[PDB]
Amino acid sequence: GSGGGGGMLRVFILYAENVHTPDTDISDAYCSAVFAGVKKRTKVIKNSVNPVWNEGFEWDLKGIPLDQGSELHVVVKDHETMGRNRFLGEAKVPLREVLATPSLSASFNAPLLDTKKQPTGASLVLQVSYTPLPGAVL
Repeated sequence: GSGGGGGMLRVFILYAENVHTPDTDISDAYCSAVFAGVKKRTKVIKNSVNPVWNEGFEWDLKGIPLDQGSELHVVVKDHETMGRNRFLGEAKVPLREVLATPSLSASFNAPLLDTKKQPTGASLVLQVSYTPLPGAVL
């Protein structure tokens, strides 16, 4: 919905896979995440002492209220604001869970399986946390 807001969205991918197919060239699966249409990433201009290509993605819920029907999309496709359509198992995080818990923070496991590459030990762990700026009970 829409109305009041004021929040800081925090997402930590902790380093995913299936980002690039070639070793020299690249692939269209760049480490980037998108909440409601805003796909952003980190510049990581400093030395790569970090194995994480994602670093983490933050959004502001200043004018956009963190909803029950809002979804987090990571790498899968260019971007997706509204799901609704039953996905097979793509990395589409249900933000409702963060609001459901008084912790306002949750972890999820969403690895990039080609199709039938279901997790058998390796899984991507993305965390979602909704930090209210004014401390509103949305």
